[PDB]
Amino acid sequence: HITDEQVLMTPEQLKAAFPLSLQQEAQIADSRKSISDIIAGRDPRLLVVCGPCSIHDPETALEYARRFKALAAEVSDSLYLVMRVYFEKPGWKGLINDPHMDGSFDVEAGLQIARKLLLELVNMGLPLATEALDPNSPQYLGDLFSWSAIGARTTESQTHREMASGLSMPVGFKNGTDGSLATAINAMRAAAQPHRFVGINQAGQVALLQTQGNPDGHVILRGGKAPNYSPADVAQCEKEMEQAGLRPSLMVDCSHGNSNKDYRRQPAVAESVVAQIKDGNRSIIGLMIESNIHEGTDACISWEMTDALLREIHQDLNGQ
Amino acid sequence: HITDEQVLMTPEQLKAAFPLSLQQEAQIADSRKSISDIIAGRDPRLLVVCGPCSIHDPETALEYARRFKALAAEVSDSLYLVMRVYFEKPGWKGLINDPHMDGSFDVEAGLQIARKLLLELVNMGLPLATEALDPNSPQYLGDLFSWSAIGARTTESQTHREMASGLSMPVGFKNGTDGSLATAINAMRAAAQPHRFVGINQAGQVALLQTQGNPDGHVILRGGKAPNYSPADVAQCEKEMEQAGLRPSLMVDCSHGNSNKDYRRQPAVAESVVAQIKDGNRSIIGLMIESNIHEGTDACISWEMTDALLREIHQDLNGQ
Repeated sequence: HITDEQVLMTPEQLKAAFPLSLQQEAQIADSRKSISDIIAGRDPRLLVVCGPCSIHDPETALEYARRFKALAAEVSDSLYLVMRVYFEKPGWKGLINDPHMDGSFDVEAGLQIARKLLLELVNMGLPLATEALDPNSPQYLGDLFSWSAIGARTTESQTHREMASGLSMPVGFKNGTDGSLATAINAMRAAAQPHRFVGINQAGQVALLQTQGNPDGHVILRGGKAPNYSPADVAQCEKEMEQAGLRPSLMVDCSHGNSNKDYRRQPAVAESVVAQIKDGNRSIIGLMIESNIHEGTDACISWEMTDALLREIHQDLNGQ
Repeated sequence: HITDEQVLMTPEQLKAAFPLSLQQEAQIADSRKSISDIIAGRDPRLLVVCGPCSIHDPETALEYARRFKALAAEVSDSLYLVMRVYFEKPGWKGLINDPHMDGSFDVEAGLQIARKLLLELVNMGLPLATEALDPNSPQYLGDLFSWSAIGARTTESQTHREMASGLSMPVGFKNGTDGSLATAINAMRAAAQPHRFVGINQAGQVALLQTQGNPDGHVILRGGKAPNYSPADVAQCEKEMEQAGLRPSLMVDCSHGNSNKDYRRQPAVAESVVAQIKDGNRSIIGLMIESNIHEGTDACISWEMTDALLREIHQDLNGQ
């Protein structure tokens, strides 16, 4: 049986408690537009989604964000840095479903703390990236992010392509865990179309939502059974995107698939992408980097390696 | 008559005895580029030249540098911290012309001790600032600094505008002791132009030096008979810079002129500058702060006040 039934704080109440200013909303809109122009090929800068493997402390996230902002101010001519703020990953639930780390599962406090942290990060003038797992979480925090990613077992799910068609931000779809590009391509094509699904409204009520569709989409080359960052795999992805009637636009993830979840191989992947760009590649739009304060249960690279790698990429991409 | 005639150690010999590594030279080049981008308006961070009133002990300088580096790592998102290492000021001569404090005037030992200290400071990853009084001293230590200032009775001197056109670092020109902005503006305009003067070569020989000119210039609002940090004085400086065909780019010195050489008024000047930035000021590029370990024959602020003031500026500049 069900014993207690206590209403959760609605997205309206949450956004009223922790509100965006008009300036911050304009900044988020500008960053969304810039990322979408990068994806579309109208902006020469390379998109770089980089950040912690997962966020489980606001103070660690703020220190990483200060270092990240200081670095972005120095590589802003060639690279466009976006910080991924990943709370819940697909034990402990990750600061939103359990902010007290004691199984209490205080979801109201978790939502408030996450929104406060994201508001502080946006106030620093930092575009944010996320990976939507809960289809209803973009109703609570989606107004704070400038870029979203759709996952492996999440891409083929139709609920998530509908939610992606409902999102307001540029969006990258990851290929299949078996390396299937067709799933990502089809999710990208379907997210560009209007959709009608069952979600929640801003009053926290179950509702029927209608979506125009998301025209700002791209593929995330994540690697499956084998890495797919080589020029041959990139050309095959371009071929499949052209056959599907889409403009070749892909982001290479230096993380889990293309490095076998090993930290030492991420800079090599980034350097291969840079070399491909030097040889005239036109489809590679961005990179994805998992990087925490220290090296080392995901294998995220150290901050010293992140600084060195982004400096090398910035220094090598000058001619273009 | 002249009795003895002993050759001084040349810049080549001094740099060979205390050399920069390639990595440290690249670090100095990166910091010079970052400071110049801040001055030009391409970098959003605020330049902050801060440090001891004058250096007369390597150990004190190293302790201050450790604290300054620790603090810079925490305010790096909004502020760019540059440590002024001032040896000789315009009795005792200041550790270069008299490192033994006994009138022996061992200039070789002074140059070597200064270079060793500056090399240790650079090794800590700290950009250094200086004020060139001797026109030939930049030939011995100039490779170690990222920013230079040109002084009051030094600005109108043509030898120093030539030497500034010869410097490799970003440069700030102080207004006249009578508050004259025209002197600083004209020195800045002239230092941007090539020049041919008499100086010394790396072999310590008198030579004719030709200089491309220094395009990284800005005005230092130092205050004259009255302080000139108020929004009205800032607007007047912007007006005189625009009339001279220059982009308005100025640094506000919280020290001698704008505080009447009183330590208690520096944070108030800094807070006025922050308030001006909040009201939409676009010309103010940085601050200058004289701060030693303890309070109190220049009136430099204590390190506790320096920490508090930089933290307040960092916390107030967040929105931008």
